[PDB]
Amino acid sequence: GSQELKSEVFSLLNLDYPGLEKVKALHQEGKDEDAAKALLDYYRARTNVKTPDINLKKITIGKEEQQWADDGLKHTFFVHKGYQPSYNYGEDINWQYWPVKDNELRWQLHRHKWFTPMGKAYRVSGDEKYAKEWAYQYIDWIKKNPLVKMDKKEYELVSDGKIKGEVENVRFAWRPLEVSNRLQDQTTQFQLFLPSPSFTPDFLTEFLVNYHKHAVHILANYSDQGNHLLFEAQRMIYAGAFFPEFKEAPAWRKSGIDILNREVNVQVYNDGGQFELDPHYHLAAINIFCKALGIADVNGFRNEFPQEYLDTIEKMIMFYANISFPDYTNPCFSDAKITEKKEMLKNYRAWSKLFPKNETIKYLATDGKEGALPDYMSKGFLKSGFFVFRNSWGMDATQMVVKAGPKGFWHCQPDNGTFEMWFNGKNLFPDSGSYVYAGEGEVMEQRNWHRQTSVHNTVTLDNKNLETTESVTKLWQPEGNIQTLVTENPSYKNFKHRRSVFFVDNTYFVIVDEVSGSAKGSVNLHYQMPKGEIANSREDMTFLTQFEDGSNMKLQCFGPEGMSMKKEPGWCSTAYRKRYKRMNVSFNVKKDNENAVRYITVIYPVKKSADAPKFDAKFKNKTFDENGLEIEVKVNGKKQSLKYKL
Ligand SMILES: [Mg+2]
Repeated sequence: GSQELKSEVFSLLNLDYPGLEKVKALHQEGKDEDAAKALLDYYRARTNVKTPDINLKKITIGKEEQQWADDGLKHTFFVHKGYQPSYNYGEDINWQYWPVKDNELRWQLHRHKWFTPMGKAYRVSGDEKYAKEWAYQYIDWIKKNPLVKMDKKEYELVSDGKIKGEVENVRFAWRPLEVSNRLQDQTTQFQLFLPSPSFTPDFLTEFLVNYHKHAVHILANYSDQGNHLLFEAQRMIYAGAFFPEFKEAPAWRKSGIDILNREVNVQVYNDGGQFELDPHYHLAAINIFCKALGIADVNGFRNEFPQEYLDTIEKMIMFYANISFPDYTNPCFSDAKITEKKEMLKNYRAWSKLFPKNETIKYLATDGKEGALPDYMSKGFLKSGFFVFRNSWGMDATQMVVKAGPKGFWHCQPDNGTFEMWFNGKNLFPDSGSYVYAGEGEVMEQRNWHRQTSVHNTVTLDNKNLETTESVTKLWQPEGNIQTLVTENPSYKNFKHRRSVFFVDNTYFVIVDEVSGSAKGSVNLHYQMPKGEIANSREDMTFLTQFEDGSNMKLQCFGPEGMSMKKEPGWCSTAYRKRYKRMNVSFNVKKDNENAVRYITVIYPVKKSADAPKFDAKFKNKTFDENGLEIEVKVNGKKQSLKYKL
């Protein structure tokens, strides 16, 4: 009962918009209150606008949100999981209540994390108490947290009371992060509370004036890049698409679009991969861009996005699908945890709705029933630095994903050349994982330990982390019987590590690791074994799988004279704070001169371990050559020569 008729709303509206003819007529007659009521009728009869954040047909609420709404009725407001139980902000709500001088505690109060739970409780229970108290608290927040603009010369000439508590409050109640969050969440609040008798026409005027204020404030205080900027632009598309009746709604959309389309070209390589080289942030970026494309798509603003934006998103999805395993799992490179098949099924459902004409993602969403598969098998991503060998897409495939690209950031680990192998149902070479964030600290030694190069499947010098992560793709052959990847990295000073990976007969792999340069030290070819019972053999340098028949493997390393094996303890992390022990084997060679140190490791996946072949392998050239390589292996006696020219 505190809301007013904010007549200025009619200057914010495009009254020539289809459906507001009665609003325009009544406004031109001076009957602004009847025009407000007519506007409410318009929104209550409008059906061509929606959001993917909520489905009014099936509105549910959990016990957590239920407690948040019921507490919110008592003016007990949930703001922060670190501040439990939630504070009570008084009957006369003091939005400046600050018992612990923590700016997060005060910032996150203006999130209104309990507003939408009150809407959900209102719809599921039908109890008007939630709507009455929500409308009251909404008007209350408007009247107690104004958006004022003053400078030092103006601020010094202030009264002597709540004027400077409000000016000081602007930095807490109107930080662009919470302003954008409210821009998105208040569309949900709008859908939830609109049919209520508390949603009066003049409350609608207050609502639209306040929302417009948020939009124009974000438009003048865009963030300093980071995902804060992506979310701000996305939510400006939310504001422009859910309330297209505003005169500035197109400008709010274009802006957001113009920002997002500008940043996808900054952080996504042309081959599809996102520039963090982390599967988790690739997926998260896909969802951030797809959420904006989504709320613009359902309301008929899909074509306001440039075509290159759509095709870039498509390339990102195809990237994640290519680096993923047939069980929909992702490799644990960088700081990525494992995503299982259910969540990815949901993702492919949404993106499949956004890209209907794309047959491959239509297949991955349908889980096989409908759609089609790509016309290729092994796929290369030479700009991102990810290379996928595969002989199948189904649950019987042999797949290897090799990570060897340019420098990343503080999420990319020094693991250039490492890989993950997935065979017939199980990942046989899992990454060491991330285990903990950053995140300091306890927890710090574990972080730096998992970030080590010596805990991956690559080459180290003195078991030290790589001084340079700048892989160069020398060769990529994805088709035919002999598929091969040649990549090299200047890992240390006077240290050129070249790795060649050969997918042979769509069955087995041969990894040739040639280290050249003037650097002298202990060269360590590391391999991170899976967890379980594994047959050691230090005399012939062999490891043979003793697992349940389904995913077995036999690996043998052929090195120079004097090569030694070291079975060290190591770890594998699949989930946050979750981890298990496995064996970290290192094939070490003392490089005391300038001659190259060369290895030929054969990896043969097999169902029954007793069927694992014995092998032979030898180099053909005298030493390391820059422009070519010839080796020869033997499978149970049958010869097979590998060679290429650069
Ligand atoms: Mg790792």
